[PDB]
Amino acid sequence: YVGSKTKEGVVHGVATVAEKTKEQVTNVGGAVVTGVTAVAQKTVEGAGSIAAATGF
Amino acid sequence: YVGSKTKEGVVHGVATVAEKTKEQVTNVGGAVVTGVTAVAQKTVEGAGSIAAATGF
Amino acid sequence: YVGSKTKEGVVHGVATVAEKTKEQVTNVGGAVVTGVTAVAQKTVEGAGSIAAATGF
Amino acid sequence: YVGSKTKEGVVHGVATVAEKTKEQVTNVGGAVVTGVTAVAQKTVEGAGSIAAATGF
Amino acid sequence: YVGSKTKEGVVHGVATVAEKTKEQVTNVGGAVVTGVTAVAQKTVEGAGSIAAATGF
Amino acid sequence: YVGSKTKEGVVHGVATVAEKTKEQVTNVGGAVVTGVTAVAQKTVEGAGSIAAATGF
Amino acid sequence: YVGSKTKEGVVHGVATVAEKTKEQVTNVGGAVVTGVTAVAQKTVEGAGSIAAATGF
Amino acid sequence: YVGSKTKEGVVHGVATVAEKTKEQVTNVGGAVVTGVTAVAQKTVEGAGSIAAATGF
Amino acid sequence: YVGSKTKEGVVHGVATVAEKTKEQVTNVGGAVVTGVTAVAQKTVEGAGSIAAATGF
Amino acid sequence: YVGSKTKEGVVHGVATVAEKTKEQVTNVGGAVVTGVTAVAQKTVEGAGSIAAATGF
Repeated sequence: YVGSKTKEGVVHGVATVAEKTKEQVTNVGGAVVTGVTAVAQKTVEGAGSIAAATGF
Repeated sequence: YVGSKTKEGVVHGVATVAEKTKEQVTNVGGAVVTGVTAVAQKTVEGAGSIAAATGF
Repeated sequence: YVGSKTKEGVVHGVATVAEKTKEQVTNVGGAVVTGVTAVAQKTVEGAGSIAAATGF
Repeated sequence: YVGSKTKEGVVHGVATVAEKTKEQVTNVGGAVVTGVTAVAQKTVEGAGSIAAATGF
Repeated sequence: YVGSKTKEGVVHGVATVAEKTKEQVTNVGGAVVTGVTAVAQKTVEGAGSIAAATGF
Repeated sequence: YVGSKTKEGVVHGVATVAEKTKEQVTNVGGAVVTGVTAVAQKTVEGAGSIAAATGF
Repeated sequence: YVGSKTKEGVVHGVATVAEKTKEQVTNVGGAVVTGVTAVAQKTVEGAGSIAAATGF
Repeated sequence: YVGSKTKEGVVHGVATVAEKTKEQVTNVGGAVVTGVTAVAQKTVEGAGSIAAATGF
Repeated sequence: YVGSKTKEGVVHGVATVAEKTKEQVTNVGGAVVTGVTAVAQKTVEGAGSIAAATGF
Repeated sequence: YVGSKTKEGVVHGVATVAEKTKEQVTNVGGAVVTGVTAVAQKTVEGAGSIAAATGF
């Protein structure tokens, strides 16, 4: 048995309610990331980024 | 048994309710990412990005 | 047994309700990504991107 | 047994309701991606992109 | 047994209801992708893109 | 204007997916009702029943 | 204006996904009601029953 | 203006996902009601019952 | 203006995910009600019951 | 203005996730009510009961 029955990068059983009035975004020459939910990633090699923002 | 029965990059059982009035976005010369939900990725090699924004 | 019975990059059992009035987007010289839901990817080699925006 | 019975890049059991009044998009010299749902991809080699937007 | 009984790039059991009044798109010199649903792809070699928009 | 422009007993915009393996029913001396979907009724006078089961 | 523009007994915008393996029912001398979905009724006079079961 | 523009007994914007393995029911001399979803009723006069079970 | 623009007995914007293995019911000489969701009723006169069970 | 713009017996914006293994019910000569969710009722006259169980 090697690397077996493992759970990795798993999201389960999440319930979300959002109520908003007049949500707004306004970006000039910029990076904006908003609202990421319930995201799971596994990367055997290399670099993994969730919700990452870089300007210029 | 090698690498067997593993669960990796899995999202399950997520319930979402969103109520909004007048949601708006406005981008000039910019990268905007919004609303990602329930996304799962696995990458054996290389780099995996979820909801990542770069300007210019 | 090698690499068998594994679940990878899988999304299941997601229920979403969205109510909006006057949703708007307005982009000049820009990349906008919005509303991604329930997306799963696996990449044996190379780089996999979900909901990723680059300007210029 | 090698690489057998595996589930990879699979999306199942997703129910979505969307109600909108006056949804709008307006793009000049720009890339906009909106509304991706229930999309699954596997790539043995090379790079796979879901909902990815590049300007210019 | 090699590469047998595997499920890859599969989407199943998705139910969608959309109600909209006055949906609009307006693009000048731009790429817009909207409304992709229930799409599955597998690529043994090369790069596979779902819902990807590039301007100019 | 009396009783005008009213909407009553109306069902609209419903999408259903059902997947089953080996569904079964077995009734002796009994009433069974199963699977009613998308049914609308209006009755000006008298009693209206949807999916109602009585034994003996 | 009397009783005008009213909405009564209306169901709209419902999306349902059901996955089952080996669903079963077994009734002796009994009333069973199962699976009612998306049903709307209005009754000006008298009694209206949805999904109601009586034995003997 | 009397009784106008009212909304009564209305269900809207509901999304449901159910996953089950081996669901079962077994009734002897009994009333069972199960699974009612998204049901709306209005009754000007008399008594209205949703999902109501009586034995004998 | 009398009784106008009122909202009564209305359910909206509800998202539900259920995962079960081996759900079971077993009733002898009894009334069982299970799983009611998203049900709305209005009754001008008389008595209205949702999910109500009486034995014998 | 009398009885106008009132909201009464209204349920909105509820998101629920349930995960269960081996849920069971077993009733002899009894009334059981289980799982009521998101139910709204208004009754101008008479008595309204939600999720109410009486034996014998």
